[PDB]
Amino acid sequence: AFFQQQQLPAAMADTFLEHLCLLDIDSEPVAARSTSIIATIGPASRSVERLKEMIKAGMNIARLNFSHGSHEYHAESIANVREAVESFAGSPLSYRPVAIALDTKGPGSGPGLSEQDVRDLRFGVEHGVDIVFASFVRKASDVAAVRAALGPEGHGIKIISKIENHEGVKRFDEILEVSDGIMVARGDLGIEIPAEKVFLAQKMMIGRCNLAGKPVVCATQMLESMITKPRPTRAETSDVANAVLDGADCIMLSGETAKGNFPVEAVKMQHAIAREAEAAVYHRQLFEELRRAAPLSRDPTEVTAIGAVEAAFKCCAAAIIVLTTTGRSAQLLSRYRPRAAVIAVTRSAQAARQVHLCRGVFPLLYREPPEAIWADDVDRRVQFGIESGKLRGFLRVGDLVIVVTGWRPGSGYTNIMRVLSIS
Amino acid sequence: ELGTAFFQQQQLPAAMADTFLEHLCLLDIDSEPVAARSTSIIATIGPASRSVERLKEMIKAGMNIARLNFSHGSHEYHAESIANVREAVESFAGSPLSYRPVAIALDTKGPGSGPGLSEQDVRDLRFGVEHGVDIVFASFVRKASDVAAVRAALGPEGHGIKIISKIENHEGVKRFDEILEVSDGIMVARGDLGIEIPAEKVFLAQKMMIGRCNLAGKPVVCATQMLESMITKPRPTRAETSDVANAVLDGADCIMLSGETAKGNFPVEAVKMQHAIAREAEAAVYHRQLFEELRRAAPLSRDPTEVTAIGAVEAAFKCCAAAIIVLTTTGRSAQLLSRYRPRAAVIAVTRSAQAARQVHLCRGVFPLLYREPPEAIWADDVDRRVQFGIESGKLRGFLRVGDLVIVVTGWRPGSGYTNIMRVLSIS
Amino acid sequence: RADVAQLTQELGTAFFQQQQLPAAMADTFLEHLCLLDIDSEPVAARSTSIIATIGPASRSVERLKEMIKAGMNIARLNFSHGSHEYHAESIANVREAVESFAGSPLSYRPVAIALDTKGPGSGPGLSEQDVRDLRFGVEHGVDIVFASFVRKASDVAAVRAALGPEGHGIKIISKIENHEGVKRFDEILEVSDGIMVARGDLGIEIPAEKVFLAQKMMIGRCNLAGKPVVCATQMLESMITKPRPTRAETSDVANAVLDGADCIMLSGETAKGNFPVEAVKMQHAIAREAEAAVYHRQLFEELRRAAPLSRDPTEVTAIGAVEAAFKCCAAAIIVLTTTGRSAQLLSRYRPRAAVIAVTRSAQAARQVHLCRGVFPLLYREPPEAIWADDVDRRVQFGIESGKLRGFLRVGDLVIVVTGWRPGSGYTNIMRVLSIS
Amino acid sequence: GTAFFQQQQLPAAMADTFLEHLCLLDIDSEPVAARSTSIIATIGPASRSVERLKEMIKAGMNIARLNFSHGSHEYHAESIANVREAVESFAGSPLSYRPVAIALDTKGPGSGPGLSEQDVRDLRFGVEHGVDIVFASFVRKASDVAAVRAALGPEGHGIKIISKIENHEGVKRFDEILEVSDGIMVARGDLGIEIPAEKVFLAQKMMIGRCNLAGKPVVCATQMLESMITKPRPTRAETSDVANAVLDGADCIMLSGETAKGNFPVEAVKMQHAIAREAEAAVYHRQLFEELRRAAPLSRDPTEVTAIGAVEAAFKCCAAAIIVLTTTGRSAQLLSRYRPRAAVIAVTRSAQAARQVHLCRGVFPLLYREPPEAIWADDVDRRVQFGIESGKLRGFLRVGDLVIVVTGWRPGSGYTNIMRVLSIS
Ligand SMILES: O=S(=O)(c1ccc(O)c(O)c1)N1CCN(S(=O)(=O)c2ccc(N3CCCCC3)c3nonc23)CC1
Ligand SMILES: O=S(=O)(c1ccc(O)c(O)c1)N1CCN(S(=O)(=O)c2ccc(N3CCCCC3)c3nonc23)CC1
Ligand SMILES: O=P(O)(O)OC[C@H]1O[C@](O)(COP(=O)(O)O)[C@@H](O)[C@@H]1O
Ligand SMILES: O=P(O)(O)OC[C@H]1O[C@](O)(COP(=O)(O)O)[C@@H](O)[C@@H]1O
Ligand SMILES: O=P(O)(O)OC[C@H]1O[C@](O)(COP(=O)(O)O)[C@@H](O)[C@@H]1O
Ligand SMILES: O=P(O)(O)OC[C@H]1O[C@](O)(COP(=O)(O)O)[C@@H](O)[C@@H]1O
Ligand SMILES: O=C([O-])C(=O)[O-]
Ligand SMILES: O=C([O-])C(=O)[O-]
Ligand SMILES: O=C([O-])C(=O)[O-]
Ligand SMILES: O=C([O-])C(=O)[O-]
Ligand SMILES: [K+]
Ligand SMILES: [K+]
Ligand SMILES: [K+]
Ligand SMILES: [K+]
Ligand SMILES: [Mg+2]
Ligand SMILES: [Mg+2]
Ligand SMILES: [Mg+2]
Ligand SMILES: [Mg+2]
Repeated sequence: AFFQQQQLPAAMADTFLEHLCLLDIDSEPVAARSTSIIATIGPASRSVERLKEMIKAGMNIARLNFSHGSHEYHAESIANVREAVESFAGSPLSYRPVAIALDTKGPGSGPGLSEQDVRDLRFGVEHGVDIVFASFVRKASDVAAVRAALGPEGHGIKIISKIENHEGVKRFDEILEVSDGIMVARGDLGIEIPAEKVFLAQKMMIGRCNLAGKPVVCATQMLESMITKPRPTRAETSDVANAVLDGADCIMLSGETAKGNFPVEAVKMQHAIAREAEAAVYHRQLFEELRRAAPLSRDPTEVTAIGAVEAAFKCCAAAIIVLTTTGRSAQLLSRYRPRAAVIAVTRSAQAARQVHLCRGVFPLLYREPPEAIWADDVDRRVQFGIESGKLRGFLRVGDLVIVVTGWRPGSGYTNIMRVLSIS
Repeated sequence: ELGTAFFQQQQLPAAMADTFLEHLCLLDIDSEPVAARSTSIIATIGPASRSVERLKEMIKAGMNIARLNFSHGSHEYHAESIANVREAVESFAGSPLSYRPVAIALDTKGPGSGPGLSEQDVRDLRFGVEHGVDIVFASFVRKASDVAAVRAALGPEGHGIKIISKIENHEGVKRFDEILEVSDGIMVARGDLGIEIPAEKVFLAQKMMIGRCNLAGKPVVCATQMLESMITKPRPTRAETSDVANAVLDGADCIMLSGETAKGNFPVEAVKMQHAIAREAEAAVYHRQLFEELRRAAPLSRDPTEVTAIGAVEAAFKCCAAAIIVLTTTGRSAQLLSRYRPRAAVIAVTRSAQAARQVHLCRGVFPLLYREPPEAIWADDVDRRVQFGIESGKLRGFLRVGDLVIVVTGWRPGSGYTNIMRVLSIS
Repeated sequence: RADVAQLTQELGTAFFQQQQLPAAMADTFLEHLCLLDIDSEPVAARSTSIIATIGPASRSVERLKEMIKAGMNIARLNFSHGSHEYHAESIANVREAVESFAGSPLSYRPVAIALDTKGPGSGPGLSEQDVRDLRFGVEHGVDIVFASFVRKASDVAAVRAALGPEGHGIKIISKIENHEGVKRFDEILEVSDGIMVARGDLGIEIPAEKVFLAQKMMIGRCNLAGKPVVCATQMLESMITKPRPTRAETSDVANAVLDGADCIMLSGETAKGNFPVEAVKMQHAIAREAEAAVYHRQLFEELRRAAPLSRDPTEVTAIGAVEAAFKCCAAAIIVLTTTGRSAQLLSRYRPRAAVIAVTRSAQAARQVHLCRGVFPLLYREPPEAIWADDVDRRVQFGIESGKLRGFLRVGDLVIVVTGWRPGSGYTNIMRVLSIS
Repeated sequence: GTAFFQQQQLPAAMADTFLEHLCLLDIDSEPVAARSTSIIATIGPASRSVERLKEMIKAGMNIARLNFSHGSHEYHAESIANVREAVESFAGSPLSYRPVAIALDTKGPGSGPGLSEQDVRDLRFGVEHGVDIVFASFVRKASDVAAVRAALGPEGHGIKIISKIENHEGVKRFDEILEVSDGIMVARGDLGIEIPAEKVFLAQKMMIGRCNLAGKPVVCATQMLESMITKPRPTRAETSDVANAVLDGADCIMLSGETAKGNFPVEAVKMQHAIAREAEAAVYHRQLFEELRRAAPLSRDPTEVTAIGAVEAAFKCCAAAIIVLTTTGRSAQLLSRYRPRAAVIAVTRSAQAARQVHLCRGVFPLLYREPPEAIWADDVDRRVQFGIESGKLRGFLRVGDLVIVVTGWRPGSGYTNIMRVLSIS
C-alpha cells in the first residue's frame, strides 16, 4: 500500500517518459504540501474570522499590496493577521507560523527608489514585516536601494525581487546574486514582453533560482476565474500544477483572495493541486541534476545538507529534522528537493515565518523551557520535532528520520547528520 | 557555414544543453522561433466562425482542423458548416504559398448514460461518412467495445476515417490502454474529465495520456478551456498561455479551441494566440532527452518503415536538416517519422486528399497534396514528387539552396514499402 | 567548470591537476578516457590490498619487513605445499616482522594471515586434509580462509563447520575455479564473506578466452553485493625471473583494479621468485595509478541506482558519508568499528576518500584489508570512564595518526562516522570536521 | 527466437547500467558475429613460408607487418612476395577471398632529430613494393608525419600513415600528431621504457579514447601474448590484455615475436581471434553508441549523415550487416566510427582500399573483380548482391535477415548519401 501512494510507481521509473506513463489519478498524495501559498490580503480576506479560515485552508504568507490602501489600512491588516495566527498558539505542537510580506508600489516613471516606497519600506520595518516583494527590479542597484531604505533595523527582512519587464529578465543574473529570491511577476511581465514568451521567462527564472538554491515565487492569474466562480478553469489547475513541476517554491493568489468571492476556496484549490503536483515530481532526475549542478563545497552546512538528503532518499525517510537559527540549514536541505519533509525547529519567530519561502520546509516555533546542558537542550528540540511531526501526521512509530544539528551553539555550525528510528 | 545567428535562434543554446536543468537556464525570450508551427490547431465551428469570410481568416491565422460539435445543431446546420469550410479552403487553391488542406472532424454527442452507441450517434456517424469527414472525436469512450461500436457505425464506406477517442471520465482513464490499442488517437477532454474526477487530478490524467500516446506513436489532442477568457476578452490570462505552452511541452500533437472559436467574440485572435504560443513552445522542447527516451522506449522493429523513420530522424538531427520530405499514400510513413519528434519539419507529399487532411493529427507533419498526372516510369513519378516537396518547401520558407534535406521513399509503388532514406543537398 | 570554480580557487589549480581529477570530473566515460593524463600524479594512499603468497623467497623476518614496507597487506599460506611445521614458522616470521613496527600507531601496519586450502581433489566434499589444515588455521589464529574449488553453497557450509565454534570470526573467501562455481556463483556468494577469481584453474576448467568474462561478472556481482573480491594468478608472472613485468601484466593489474577488485594477489612472484619485494612494489605502483583512473562519477551513480533502499542505519549513514566526502573532496572518512562492518559499508560505495577504520579488535584490523580503501588503525588505549569521551579519543587518534601518516593536513575536511551506543551494529552518525 | 537473445551477450547488452551489464555477462553465451578487431601479425622466420602464411590467413591474420628494424630490403621483398603468393592462392574463389594488408614498420630516428636516411630508403622501398600502410616509429610531433609523407613522394599519396606513439613527447603532442596522421599505434614496448611502466595503461586508454572520438584507427601493440613465443597457451594476464584492448576500443591488435619468431605463430593468431570475438560481444553498445553519438559533432557531409542514420537503423532492427559500396574505404570508416554491432561489409574494386579498411573495426572488405556493367544502377546492384552472396557463404547472413545497404547517387568517391533496409532472400 505504501508503494502505491504518492505516485511511487511513477517515481521509480527509469525514464521521464515512463514516469509520465505511470502517473495514476488513484495514487493519493500522503506527504504534507511543500509549496507555500502566498495570499494577497484585501477586502475579501481582512477579517480575523476569514483569516483563521485561510490559515486552516493553507495560507503560509500574507501579502500586503502597497499599490492600494493607506498605512492605517495595512497596519489593521497586519494586526488582524497576527490575531488570527496567534489564536492557534495555545497548541504549540500544531501552531502554524504565517509570514507577512510587503509588496511595494514600485518606481513608476522614476529612475530609482520612489519616495512612497521609502515610506512604505520604513513602515514595514516598524511593523515587523518578514519579506519585501520589491516591484519592478531592473538591476542590482535597485535591490541595494531597497536594502538601504530598510536601514539597520531591517537587516533581517528578506528581499524578493519581482521581475516584471525585459530589463529585469536580461539582467536576471545580477539581480538574483544580490537578492534573497525572485518573484516571476507575470501580470506586468505579460504586458512588458509578448504574452506567448512569459512561460520561457518563468521556466528560465525558476531553473536559475533552483540552481542558485534561492526561493522563487510564481505569481498572477493562477486561478483568476475563481474571483467570480467557485471552480477554476482547466488551464488554471494546469498552471498551478506546472508552476510546481517547474520548481517554484511558492505559488501566489492576488485578486482571488484580495477581492474575490471565494478567497478560502482559492487557497484550498492551490493546496489540493500542489499536493498532487509535488507527488508527480520526478525526483530521480531532479535530485541527480541538482546534485550534479551544485558546486563542490568546503562549508560544513552545505556538505551536511547533501549527505542528509542522500540518506533520506536511501531509507525513504519520513522527515529531515533540522535545528536552525536563521533558516539557512533548512534552506540548504531544501535546495536538493528531498521528498522527505524538512521540519525546521527554531526559536526565532521571524526565521520560522521566513522559511515558508523555501519549498518543503515546515517551520516549528520552539517555546519549551530551556535545558541547562546544551546537548540536553538540542535533544529536546529534536524530540519536539518528533512530537509535532507525529501530531501533524508527518511521522509514525517505526519511521526513520534524518536529524541535522551542529557541534556548538549559534548559527553557522551545522555539521552533523544522524539516522533515527521513531519511538 | 550556418553562422552564429543561426545558433542563437529557435532556442538552439538551450537545445544543446547537457542536462534538463541547464536547458531551462538557457531558455531565452530573445531567441526567436524560426521553424513552422508543428502542433495543429483544432477550431470548433459555430455561430462566431461559420461564415466563409470568417473561415478564411481562421485558415490564415493557423486553423488546421475544423471541429463540428454534434451536441448542438441539426444535420442541415452541420452540412452548411462543412460546405463553408470547404469553400474557404478551396478559395486558396490558386496560390501554392497560401493553399492548405484543412481536416473536418465530427465530435459526437455521446452515449448520455446508455448501453452501446446512441441512436443519434449512429445517425451522426452515418452523416459523417456521407459528407466525407476525416476524423471522429468519439465522446465518452469508456472501453474498447465503445471504439468497436463507433468503428462498426462508420459502415462499409468509412473505414478510412480516423477515430480519436475522447477520455472524459474515471473509467476511460482506468481502461486507457485498451482504448488506445483500438483507437487511432486520443483527446484529453478536460471539460467533462474535470467534473468526472477531482479538478486537481486532471493534469495527472493529461500528462499520463500524452506520455502513453507518445510512446505508442499515436496522435493526442489537448482540449477545453485552453484560452477560455478569450471568449469575452481580447487577451488571455497568464494561466491560459502557460496551459497552451505546457500542453505542447507535455507532447500533445494537437491543441483545441471550443467556445473561443464557436461562440466567442475573438475567434481569429484565439487561433493567432495558440499559433504564437505553440511556435515558442516547440522551440523550447528538449529534443536531446526526448529523442533519446523515445529511442530507448520504442521496441526493436523489423518493419522497414519504422527502421527507415528512426534512421531519417537521426540523420536530420545530425545535419540540422531543414526538412524530412516523405512520400506517403496513407500518411503512415509521415506518422512514423513524427513519433520520434524531429526538429526538422516533415513535409508529406501525397496523392490522397484525405491522407493530406488527416496527417494534421501528427505533430510536425506538413501535408502537400500532389495532383499531377502519373508518369509512365515510376522512378520519374517519385523524383517529380520529391521535387514538388522541395519547391513547395522553397516557396513556403522551409528550404533554401544549399540546405540539406532527408528524403524518405520506398522501393516499389503502393503503401507499406518505405525503406529508403537519402541525404540531399538543395539545388 | 562552474561546479568546481570556488573549490579550484580555494584548493588551487595544482590540486585539480593531480589524481586524474580532470578525468574524474568528465561528463561521459569517453571524455573521461580522453582526459586520462600520464603527468597527473596519484596523491591518495593505495586502496587495493596486496595479497602476497609466502614461500622460500618471502619467508625470512628481514625479507618480510621489506615486503610490509613495499605494501603487502595480507600474507597467503598455500596449504597445497609444505607441512604444518613449515606454515607455523611462516606465521611466526610474519608476526615477528609485523610486530617489529608496533612501537607507534603512525608506523604500525596490521597484516592479515590467510590460509589457502589444498582443495577437495577428486572428492565430492571437504577433504580430510582440509579438515586438519582448517583446524590448524583456527589453532594458529588465521584471519581468512581462501577455500579452494568451491562449487556450491554446501561446500562453504562444510568449511565453516570444520572451523568449529572458535573459528566463527574467520572470513571465508570462496575460490571460484570451475564452470560449476561460475554457474552457482549467486548461491556461493550469498553464504561466503567474499570471492577469489582463481584464474589459474579457471583458465583450464573453462576456455581461456572466457576467463575475462567470468572475472568481470564476478567482480561486478561482488561489488553489487558489497562483498570483497580478489583477482588472482599470473598478474605479474614474468617477474618470477625478470625485474620488470610485460606490457600485458601491468595492464592486467590496472584492469583488475578498474574492474572493481578489492584485492590483487601475487603467487610465485613472491613465493619463489627472484624479485618478491619488486613484485609487491610494482602492484602497489600500478594500483595507485589505476585507483585514480576510476570513473567515480558513473561508478557511484550506478552503485546508488543498483543498491536497494535500506532501513539499516549503518547502510544509510555510509551512503550519506560517501556523498558528503565527494562533495568536499574529503581527505578521509574516519570510522569507528568493532567488526569492520561499518568500514565495509563505506567501502561498497567506492569513495575516493580513504576510509580510516579505528578499532580495538586486532583481528578486525587485519580482516578489513579485504575491503578496498579501508586503512585499519589498532587503538590500544584502555576505555575512558565516560563512553562519549572514549569515542572522541578514538576519533582524535585517527586524526592525529592521519596527520602524522600524510593522509590529513591542516585545513582538510574529514567525515567522521560513529554510533549512538556501545557495541557493534549501532553506527548512525556522520559529522563534517575541519582539521586544525 | 529465444535462442537468438541468449547468444552474443544480448542479456548483458540490454542492461540499463554498466554494473548490471557486467553482472549479466555469461560464459555460456556464445559469440555469433564475425570478429571485428583486426589482427596484425609480424612476419619473420616463423611466418614467411607460403604454406605457413596460408594457415595464418585462415586463422584470422588481416595485416602482415614487416619490421624494418631487422632484415635487408631483399629479405622484406621476399616477405612481401610470400605474403602476396599466399593471399592470391585464394583468389580463385571470389566469394571467400580475404584481402590482407602489408604494413611497413620503420626502424625510426634513433639519436637523430628527424627522419633518418635509412627510413627515407625504406620508405621509398615501400612505395616501390606497393605497401598499404606505414607504422612510423617514434613520432614525436606533426612535422615527423609530414617528413614521412614527403619521403613517400607523389606515388605514395594513398599509403596510410599510422603514427607510433612510443615516448613522453608523442603522448604530450598526441593531438597534433593524430590530426595529421591516418591513425595511431600504442607502441607499448618503447612506451613502457620511455615512461613509467605503471603509467602505460593510462596512455593506451587515453589514446584509444581520443582515436575513437576522432574516428581514426588505433592499434594496441606489443607483448599481448608474449609467453606464446615458447608456450602453447598464454598466461591469464595475456588473455585479459587482449580482451581489455578490445573493450578499450582498439581497432587492431598486434602480434610481434609471437608470429615473427615463435613456435606458435598460427596458434597466437587463433588465440587473438578467439579472445576478440568474446570481447566484442561483451561491449556495452548502449552506452558506447550513445556516447559516440553525443560526442560526434554536427555534420553537413552526406556520407557522415548517412553513416549515423544507417548505424541507428541497424541497431533498430538487429541488422546482420551494413553493406557499403566504397572506392577509398571512407564510407565504411564513417560507419565503423559509430561502432555498430552489425558487420560492415565493404564492397570495393580498389584492391588497396580493400586491404587498408582492415584498420577500421568491424569492416569486412570484399574485393569485387568484375568489369563495370553498362548501366550504373545494375553495377551497383551486382556489387550489393556480391556482398550478400559473400556474406551468406561466410556465415554473416541468412535468408530472413535484415541488412542496411549504403550507396551513393553517382559514380566516383565522395557521393554516399543513400541508406536502404533490405530483407535477405
Ligand atoms: O526532456 S523533457 O522535457 C521530456 C519531456 C517529455 C518526454 O516524454 C520526455 O521523454 C522528456 N523533460 C522535462 C521534465 N523533466 S523532469 O524530470 O520533470 C525535471 C523538471 C524540472 C527540473 N528542475 C531543474 C530546473 C529547474 C526546475 C527543477 C529537473 N531537473 O532534472 N529533471 C527535471 C525531465 C526532462
Ligand atoms: O563508468 S565505468 O568506469 C564503471 C561503472 C560501473 C562499474 O561497476 C565499473 O566497473 C566501471 N564504465 C567503464 C566501462 N564503460 S563501457 O560501457 O565499457 C565503455 C567503454 C569504452 C567506451 N568508449 C570510449 C573510449 C574509447 C572506446 C569506446 C565507452 N563509451 O561509453 N561507454 C563506454 C562504461 C563506463
Ligand atoms: O541554520 P543556522 O542558522 O546556521 O543554525 C544552525 C545552528 O543551530 C544549532 O543546531 C543549535 O544552535 P542553538 O543552540 O544556538 O539554537 C547549531 O549547532 C547550528 O550552528
Ligand atoms: O506511408 P505509406 O502509406 O506506406 O506510403 C509509402 C509509399 O509511398 C511510396 O514512396 C511511393 O508509392 P506510390 O508511387 O504508389 O505513391 C512507396 O514506395 C511507399 O511504399
Ligand atoms: O562497525 P561495527 O562492527 O558495527 O561497530 C560500530 C560500533 O562502534 C561504535 O562506534 C563504538 O562502539 P564501542 O564503544 O563498542 O567500541 C558503536 O557506536 C557502533 O555501533
Ligand atoms: O567511400 P567512398 O570512397 O567515398 O566511395 C563511395 C562511392 O561508391 C559508390 O557507391 C559507387 O561508386 P562507383 O560506381 O564509382 O564504384 C558511389 O556512389 C559513392 O560515392
Ligand atoms: O506586480 C505583480 O504581482 C505582477 O505584475 O504580476
Ligand atoms: O467534450 C469535450 O470536449 C470535453 O468534455 O472537454
Ligand atoms: O588456486 C588458485 O589460486 C588458482 O587456480 O588460480
Ligand atoms: O615499436 C613497437 O612496436 C613498440 O615499441 O612496442
Ligand atoms: K505592487
Ligand atoms: K460533442
Ligand atoms: K592451494
Ligand atoms: K620498427
Ligand atoms: Mg506588477
Ligand atoms: Mg465532453
Ligand atoms: Mg586453484
Ligand atoms: Mg618501438
